[PDB]
Amino acid sequence: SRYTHFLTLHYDAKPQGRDDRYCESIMRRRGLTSPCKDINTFIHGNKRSIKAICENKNGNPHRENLRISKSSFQVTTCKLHGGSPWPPCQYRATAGFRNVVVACENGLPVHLDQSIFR
Repeated sequence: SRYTHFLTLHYDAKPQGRDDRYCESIMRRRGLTSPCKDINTFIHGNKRSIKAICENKNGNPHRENLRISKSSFQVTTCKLHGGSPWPPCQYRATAGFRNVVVACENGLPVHLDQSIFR
């Protein structure tokens, strides 16, 4: 549930064109439009590497109670443009490639630290 929800806001396997229109589309169908999110990042690629971040293989402790991946991930950060909190929600996209900071529960990712993408 909490895991399954992490995927909803933060996982997108095989995206097409990670541009502005990509954010506005997926932000809508992931239900982050009304009222919209200021900022939100999607990890791409194979699911199993993201879970693995809660094991010793692809993860380290991070700060007080977080975890940060060994490997890097393709990523798409979607940032709100236009101030107003309700749709239509405008987004600028920024693609990148780096490790991720997450929280874990029962060996499964249940939280993304957006601060690293701020």
